Amino acid sequence: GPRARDLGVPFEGTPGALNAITDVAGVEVGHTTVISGDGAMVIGKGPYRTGVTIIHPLGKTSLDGVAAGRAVINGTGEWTGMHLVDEVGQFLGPIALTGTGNVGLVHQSMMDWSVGKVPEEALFSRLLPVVAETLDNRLNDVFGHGLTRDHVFAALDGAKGGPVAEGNVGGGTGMIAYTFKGGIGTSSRVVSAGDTRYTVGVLVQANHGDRNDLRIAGVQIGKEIKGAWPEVNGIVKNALLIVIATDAPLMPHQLERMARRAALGVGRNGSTAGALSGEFALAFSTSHVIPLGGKPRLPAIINDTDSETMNALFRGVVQATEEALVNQLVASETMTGANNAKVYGIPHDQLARIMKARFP
Amino acid sequence: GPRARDLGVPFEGTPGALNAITDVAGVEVGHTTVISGDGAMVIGKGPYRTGVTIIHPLGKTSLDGVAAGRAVINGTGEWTGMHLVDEVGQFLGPIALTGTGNVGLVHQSMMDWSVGKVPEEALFSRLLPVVAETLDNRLNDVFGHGLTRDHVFAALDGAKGGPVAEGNVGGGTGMIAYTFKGGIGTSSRVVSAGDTRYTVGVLVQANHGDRNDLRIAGVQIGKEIKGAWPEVNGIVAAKNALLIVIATDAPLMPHQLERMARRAALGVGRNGSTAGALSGEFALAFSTSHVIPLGGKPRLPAIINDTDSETMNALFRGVVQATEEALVNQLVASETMTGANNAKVYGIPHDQLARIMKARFP
Amino acid sequence: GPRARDLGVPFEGTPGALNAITDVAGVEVGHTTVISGDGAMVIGKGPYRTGVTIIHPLGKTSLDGVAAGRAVINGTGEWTGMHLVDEVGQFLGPIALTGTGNVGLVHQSMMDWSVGKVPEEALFSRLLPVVAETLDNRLNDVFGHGLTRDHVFAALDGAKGGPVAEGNVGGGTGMIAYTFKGGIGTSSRVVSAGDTRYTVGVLVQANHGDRNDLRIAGVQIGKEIKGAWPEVNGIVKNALLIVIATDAPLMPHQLERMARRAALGVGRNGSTAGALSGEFALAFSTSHVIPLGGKPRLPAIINDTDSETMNALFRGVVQATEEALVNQLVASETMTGANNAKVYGIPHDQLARIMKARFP
Amino acid sequence: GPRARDLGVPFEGTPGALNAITDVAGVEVGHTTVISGDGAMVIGKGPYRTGVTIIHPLGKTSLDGVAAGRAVINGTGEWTGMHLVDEVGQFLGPIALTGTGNVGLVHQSMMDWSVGKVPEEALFSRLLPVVAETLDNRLNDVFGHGLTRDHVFAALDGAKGGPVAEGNVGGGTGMIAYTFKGGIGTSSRVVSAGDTRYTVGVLVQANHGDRNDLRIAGVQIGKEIKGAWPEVNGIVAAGPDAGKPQDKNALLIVIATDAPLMPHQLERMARRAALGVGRNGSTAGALSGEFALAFSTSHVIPLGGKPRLPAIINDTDSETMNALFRGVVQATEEALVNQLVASETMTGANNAKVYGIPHDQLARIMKARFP
Repeated sequence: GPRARDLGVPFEGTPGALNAITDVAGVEVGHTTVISGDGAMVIGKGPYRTGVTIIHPLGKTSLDGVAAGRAVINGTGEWTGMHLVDEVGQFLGPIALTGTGNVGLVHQSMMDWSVGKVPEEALFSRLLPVVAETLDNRLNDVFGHGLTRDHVFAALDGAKGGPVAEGNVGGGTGMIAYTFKGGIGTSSRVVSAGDTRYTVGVLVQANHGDRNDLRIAGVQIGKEIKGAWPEVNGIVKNALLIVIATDAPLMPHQLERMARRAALGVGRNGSTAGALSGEFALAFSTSHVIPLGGKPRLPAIINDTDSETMNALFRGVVQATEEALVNQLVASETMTGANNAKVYGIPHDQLARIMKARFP
Repeated sequence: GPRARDLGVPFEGTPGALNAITDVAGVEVGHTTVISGDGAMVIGKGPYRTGVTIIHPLGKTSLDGVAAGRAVINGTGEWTGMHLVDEVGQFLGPIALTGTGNVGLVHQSMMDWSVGKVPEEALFSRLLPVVAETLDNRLNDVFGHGLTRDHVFAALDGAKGGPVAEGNVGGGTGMIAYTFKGGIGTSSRVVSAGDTRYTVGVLVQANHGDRNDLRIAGVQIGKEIKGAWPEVNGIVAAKNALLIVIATDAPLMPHQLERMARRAALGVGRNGSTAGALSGEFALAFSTSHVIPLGGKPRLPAIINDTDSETMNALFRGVVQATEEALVNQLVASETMTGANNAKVYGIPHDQLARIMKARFP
Repeated sequence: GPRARDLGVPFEGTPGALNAITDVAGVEVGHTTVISGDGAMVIGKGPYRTGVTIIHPLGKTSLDGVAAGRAVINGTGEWTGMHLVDEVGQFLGPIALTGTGNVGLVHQSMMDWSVGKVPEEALFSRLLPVVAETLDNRLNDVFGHGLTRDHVFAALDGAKGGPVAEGNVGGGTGMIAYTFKGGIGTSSRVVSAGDTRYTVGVLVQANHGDRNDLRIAGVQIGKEIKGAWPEVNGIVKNALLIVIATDAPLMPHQLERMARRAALGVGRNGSTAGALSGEFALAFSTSHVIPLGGKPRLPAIINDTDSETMNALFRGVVQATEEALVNQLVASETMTGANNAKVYGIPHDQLARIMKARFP
Repeated sequence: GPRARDLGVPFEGTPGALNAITDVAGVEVGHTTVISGDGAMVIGKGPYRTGVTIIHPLGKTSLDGVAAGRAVINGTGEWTGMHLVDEVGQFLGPIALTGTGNVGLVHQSMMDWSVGKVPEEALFSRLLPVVAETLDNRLNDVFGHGLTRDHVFAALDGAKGGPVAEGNVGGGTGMIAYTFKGGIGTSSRVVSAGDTRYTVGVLVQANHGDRNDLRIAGVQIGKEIKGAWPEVNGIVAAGPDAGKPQDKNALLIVIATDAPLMPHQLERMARRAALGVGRNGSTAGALSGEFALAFSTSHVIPLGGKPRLPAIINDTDSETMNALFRGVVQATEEALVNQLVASETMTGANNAKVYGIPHDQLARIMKARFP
């Protein structure tokens, strides 16, 4: 299936080989996608359109922390482990992105997983799991306990590097973005900072925005698309989570700066951060790592005022965020869920047509 | 039993009638205390010394929000719902204080609790439960699922106004503070705010500090207390946190409540601790008069100027004093406990405490 | 003179009558523009291309505070009085926007201005002047004391409602934005919340961005424009200050939210916030006013979860910011300054031709 | 003159040799103290009781930045260069502490000083002077231009290592703390983490707090001290107006350490200052601008070069961090008391008189409490 560039959408910058967050070496991504039931929703009975996406910054067997920093665009949502990130500039264990109704279950499941996977002496370090959410309330039985501990273990255990599945998968399964089908998107940039190449990888769980605000490559596209409006039975709280990985050896305060750039990439695509739209970004470094109870490893150190290096990284965040958002839309297929609510994937043919008209 | 004042510990300011957070009208507190098993710990089998404490800002039947603001002393811990507080200056639903291992269970149970009670069209507002933790790792089987959904429902449904149980109860059950038994403490102040009085109520879940730093009424007391050192199976032995909840009936805006929360640190400072590297120390303040009807117009009965020192300083002083006293009240309320692996932590000795206070304050 | 709309640039939303920050009733703006000297720069002798811009939130005679909140995109710059805003949610007195070298002079001049102007009993309230800066280092003798107390007094006293002069004036005099001439820009939006209308006014002092990132109405325009690159002798640190005024009766924490929306408007126009780019936003309400030592006046109260109202206001900030930035570019004319550095105003004829091609 | 310890005030921890911020090697401190005029205040004519205190983190000739992080207890006040610190975790140039009325003058004067001392090609780095204030409004003609550029230059140029003058000097000259004479105080702690020793030095400009809240060594001492209330024209300030605690207070805390800390770790250091302040009883008034800035002298960033981080500390290394944190709390606590002891009775503008906390009484109280 084509991704955004393939359909003729131009973006600046050079992607990594996978054009995904896994272009940052050692990052692993796993999804569990829960799709079951059809028709009228009854709380506790589905239909279910939900899941969880796991990102292991250093791979699933790592006990070490990664340097990290975050930013908030609009904080009407949940992302656990963030007080820790703010305070000590690192987090341990994986990042879970899921649906709002699943947060508690995923949080406890991550602890349980640690008990069976992590040495008991290290369990102490597994007590502040990182779990974030967007709300799949149109397509999913949010309160209905559709996600199980086993689903979470499967995502934790199944995570891998290499190409990342996008669209209606994992935490993104039941999401809606720009009034089209929401979901998971990812992109990366390889940036040149003088004599060194660094990678910036971004994965988004997109559940935000309005059709009439959407811009793709600067084109206000909602009015240009014909049909594809959501339906109920056949008749015609937002959020966005942004995860940024880099192999640049950044300190925590520098990673906050990286996270703060995501908003500019979001800005490019037209949304204005709704009052109840939980829009968050978290950035981590895979080269600035903190062995559990050990000496932090900082291979090289970058000056914040080194604009050559920092600007290349910041530009990478903005570009990869912009593209990750479009990649999501293009990856996400039309879906009918709870109460026969139907949300369309942004139509490829119309998008390709629009890009040709605008960028011969 | 005696609280700190009853042992002759002096504090400044005028407490409310209950000297508890429930002196703020309409606030309800519930505990579920889970104490079971003895001897060697096996994960999933206890012993359990844990629980959950529930605070309903406007009572358990309220669907409305309260204006709120928070502060971090040291952020190595979890407190959910706080991004919401930072952003829109309010939170819906109860505050849950619990042990670290219980956070996810309590979070999901709070959502479940709303289901069937709250109108389906209002369920959306129940999706960001406020849950905070400290770690009961020495006395409790943290990962062992000792806390059940039913325990959480019981605290949510059982909460009430009036006197608040302190000590080894609810979320404070298995906690350790200043190397003595930790737990729940509470206090209040009625403050004279210019031409009006307001109540500031504070509840703490204390799992922080070192005996050698502890000051009570300014007295460095660790060295004055004889014995009472923690034991491992009856032999003297060779991650902390502190949660502070501030309620006030002052009609404060969210940014003003952040200021209130930031005062908690000064009260903590009076008692001598220095906020350890891994010590998750947080404060959350809410107003019970600045309320936000679900999907309606905020109700702000009166408005206060941040530069009104007469009014703000009285409230700020209230936070400091009530925090300071709530911490000492916790110590006094918490009794010696033996828990997992026969780990034993002593309640600060009342007889010794009284003797010291009498000696220092004739 | 033509503004961006007059050149055929499309924008969304409805501007107020003046399409300026002064569409918010009672707000006054004054500029002092200091242009003297030519040729080689010698510190203390010019040439000078600098100035100061004053914004009186409630007019120059007011001793009252306005509810306020700020946001930081990238904090490598100065903006005084902001600790006060963060703490008590208000500031007293005018906003001054100026060149980096003038901050201290402007700061003390604002205090001086209050002396005699303000009853001695109220002088306490004048001790935390709000002064912000961008760096006019290429066109101006920054350290050369080109701005005088008299210049500052003139701006304070000469400030007025009505049309706001844009371009190479006041604090924007010697600025450079997107590798074109920088300066002052302004725009406004009248926003609808049910039946209630509010105005959101924005004024920018723009000294940020690269030509190759610039996007006007989504068009990446730097590559489409021919010539107009900066020169020195005829041979071919940034910042952006955003001031947001609204007559919505917002509380301070809500105004922080408004300020955080500015970054999204900046994002639309393509920049990525350089490592040394001081990019800040300050938002204030002219209806939520705090009489000195009195009761705050809050005529109405808005629920943060009132999407209808808040989103209208948010959309307004984003739109007015986007347009203020383009208005700045269009209003700023080519200038030669210190060391014969020459910076071109973005070419009107080319911009119009490009906009006509893109938006028939 | 005696400092707090010499009056029998006990403190925990081990001070550096100087028990001052200059126990952190290379830190230099300079004061310019402006005291002139007596009697009725006329704006523009004095009397003046003001000044400026300069702290050069790496010495007056350094062009390099220090890693830094800040904390706000109550933000009703000014401290410039702090957006820079929050964003990039360092600041260049000196810290200046002064009276509120002098902020702009000092800010511009520091730039002017740079023009003199700094290579033209490095001037770009001197654009965000760090200037902080407390308000000397009871003893000083705040708006009256008492401070001159020459005063600032003298503090900048005169700054040095070694013993740091405390009390009514530099920025502290006209200040009032706990209803006694305010001013400059300093202390340090040498802390142990394994075989590693670090120094934490603290300097404060104190203009905060009320006598009724003051605790020294945990003793609530305001009621134990007899007399020494502030006076105006020869009588004790009393009545529904003149008899209430001062507002428009402030406290500036500067923390230096030679521990190689990253900026976010220095923010944590700065947040510890509040606990030290708390020990001494104050509750941060609504208009009390109370701020802390912490910097490292070992984690330095040469201008345009690579940051130098000679060692690295894990935030979760409780042994190391807790020693440093405890160091900040203790040094802050002691600096505040050292300030009170160093500041002598002063009469200033409008014949306002503020007493230094009485040494004889303090010593007697301490001797009774700690026999």
